[PDB]
Amino acid sequence: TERFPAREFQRDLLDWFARERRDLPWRKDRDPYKVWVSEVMLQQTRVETVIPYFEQFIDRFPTLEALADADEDEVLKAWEGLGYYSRVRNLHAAVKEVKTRYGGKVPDDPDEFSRLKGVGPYTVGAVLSLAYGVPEPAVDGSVMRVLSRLFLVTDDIAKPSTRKRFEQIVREIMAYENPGAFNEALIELGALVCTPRRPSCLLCPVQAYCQAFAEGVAEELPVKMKKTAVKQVPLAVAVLADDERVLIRKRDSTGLLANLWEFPSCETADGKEKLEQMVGEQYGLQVELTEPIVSFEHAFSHLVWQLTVFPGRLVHGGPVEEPYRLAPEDELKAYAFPVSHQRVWREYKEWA
DNA sequence: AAGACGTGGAC
DNA sequence: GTCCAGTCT
Ligand code: SF4
Ligand SMILES: [Ca+2]
Repeated sequence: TERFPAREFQRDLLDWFARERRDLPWRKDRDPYKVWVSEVMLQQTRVETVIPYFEQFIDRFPTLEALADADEDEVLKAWEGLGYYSRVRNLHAAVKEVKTRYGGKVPDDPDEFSRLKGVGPYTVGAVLSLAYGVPEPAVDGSVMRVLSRLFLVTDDIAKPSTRKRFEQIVREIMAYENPGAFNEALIELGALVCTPRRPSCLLCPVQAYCQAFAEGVAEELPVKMKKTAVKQVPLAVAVLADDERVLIRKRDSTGLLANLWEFPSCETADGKEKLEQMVGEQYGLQVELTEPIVSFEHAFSHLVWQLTVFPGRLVHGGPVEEPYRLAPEDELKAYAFPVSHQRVWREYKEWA
């Protein structure tokens, strides 16, 4: 970027930003903890989705120390529905490490902050630039689009060599007087103006510096790979009631939807049979199912569940063995369920 | 490294 | 219906 009028670019970008910057809950102050939380929540999740989750989370866990001391169950429930749930296990671990190793002070050194679980190259830039003024780039998906257009970067943005290129662009053009403002403005541009399709280039404060605008190829950029097809996964789910409460179980601490509660379920096309062999395997449990009541798909980034719900009734001769639990209906909202199984419940509840 | 890892705003 | 808003190791 040797012929790039960085100072004029910065002026124009940061004058636009002060006029148009959205009033968002995590912009109300620059507390390193609250900034960090918002930036974890914001990973692969849109601002408007995050807003109510951030507000509730901080009401519940208002300080790094208050989060570090909380039970893992209450932390997970606070994330219920947001997706990519290891973010919150990682953040939880990271705040405990900050509390013990760093005295409850978020490290302002990039290497030390990035060593915390959950903190990748985007989060280290976003948190340190915003809370501490550190001039680290905060290159997210939208920034990569903006910079690919401004500087006509025609390389696949998934490559490390492209990422290094974007990081180098940002270091050359950044306003070291206000790196947090500069980083937020590039993101904000990508969100309200330089959008994936039909960018509002005529409304764009940096149109004069944009090579893709000049050559007329904004919409061919950035260069990404088409997403491959994802495995579809037949999943039989059983909603069982003893009417004396409903049978649920907690998932594994590892892997998909770890530590979330679910209705008993089995992968397969004889769902009625496969589920009966499973539930009976448990201690003192006897079950008989009903005809299915609904079938629906639930998508993940890497696979797609094809859920088939089966209602049924239970008969326990005593305690229900871990990992299983009996829960009165009234008490289900207390547990953390994936969205797929939240739907399972709503479909079974209206089915009556 | 590749692939695992959730969900829905915005259109 | 399709895109796309990051980190693990
Ligand atoms: S002129 Fe258009 S393509 Fe270039 S930065 Fe602005 S909105 Fe994006
Ligand atoms: Ca890191």
